[PDB]
Amino acid sequence: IESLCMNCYRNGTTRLLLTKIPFFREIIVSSFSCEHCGWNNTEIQSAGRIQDQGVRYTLTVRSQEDMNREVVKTDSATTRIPELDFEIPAFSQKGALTTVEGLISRAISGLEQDQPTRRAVEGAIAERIDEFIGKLKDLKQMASPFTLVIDDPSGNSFVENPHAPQKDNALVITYYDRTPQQAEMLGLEEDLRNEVLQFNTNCPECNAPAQTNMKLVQIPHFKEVIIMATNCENCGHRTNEVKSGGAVEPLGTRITLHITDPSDMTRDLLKSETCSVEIPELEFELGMAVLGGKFTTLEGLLKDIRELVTKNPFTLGDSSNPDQSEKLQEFSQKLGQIIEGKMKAHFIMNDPAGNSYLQNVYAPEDDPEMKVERYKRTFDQNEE
Ligand SMILES: [Zn+2]
Ligand SMILES: [Zn+2]
Repeated sequence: IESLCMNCYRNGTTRLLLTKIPFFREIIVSSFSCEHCGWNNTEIQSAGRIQDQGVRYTLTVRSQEDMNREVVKTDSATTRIPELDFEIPAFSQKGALTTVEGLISRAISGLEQDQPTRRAVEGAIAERIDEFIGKLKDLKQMASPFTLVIDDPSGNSFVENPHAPQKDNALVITYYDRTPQQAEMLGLEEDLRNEVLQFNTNCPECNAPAQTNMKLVQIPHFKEVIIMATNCENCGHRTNEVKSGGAVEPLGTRITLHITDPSDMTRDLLKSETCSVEIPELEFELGMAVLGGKFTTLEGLLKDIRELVTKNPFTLGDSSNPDQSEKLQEFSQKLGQIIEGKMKAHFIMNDPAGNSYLQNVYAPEDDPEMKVERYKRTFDQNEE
């Protein structure tokens, strides 16, 4: 973007850095620089996505000057030319910067480009389209004025006033309060969540410095947890552990997901160090401390499981060749099929401590294919 330098009055360069913020707002950073005199400046502006009021531009077109007017037309805007009973309804076209004449030329092209086909296969309809196209083309000869109406409930559409600071009598601009219909059509204060804050802290056994990574995880659809990942350099002590940070003493949780859709792959997923994972169709269960303490996705976990199991074969307790296991090859094939979306299976996460999460893509509503059972674990066979 070429912009005037206020320090030397040459043209320099403006870079625009845009940031989305919650609740239909945007920050625009305009960073100016001039290579010639070295001057530089930055302005930070905050903008709403939606204006307070809808806008309606009613332009009487009389001259080439009017035809040359720049037009910004948002996707939510309706366009009409009432003298031709013509309408481009909202959401027919994507947002665009054009001109008044450009608008009309694009409409002509939209009708005209397929007329060779239409004239061949639908003669009578094509004849009436040809007749309308001629009416649009006639507007460019400008023997009579016509009206262009652009009505946008978002308020973001724009029609240029080519008469500079002077008045623009040919263009009547009205503003209106949106109906609830208009508001809903547009998808109508702060979101200060901190989903993850991460820091190194002491070794929980040896008090060595900065040996444990601690992640405070505070997502909306799940209780606060702290993930601790140790890997000691001074003592060798290694552990991954998820702990509940809130008041609720967690019960056991058994989550059963029926995997029915490739979309299931992107479900978010925390597995704790006490969470067993089972895929009953594949006769497979993972140890509780395995491949977890990790915030991942279902696809991420399944691919990890595929690597662990099928890419690290061994034999313990017999003389069989670990690289020739029928059941391992069967497992690899079927897991691949689940990952690719070509096979349905149940995925069960069972955590007696309730420190594990699987995204419910229907939240806060129930997922028909996901069942969560809660239970109390009173007995530990390893000694409690
Ligand atoms: Zn300059
Ligand atoms: Zn240590």
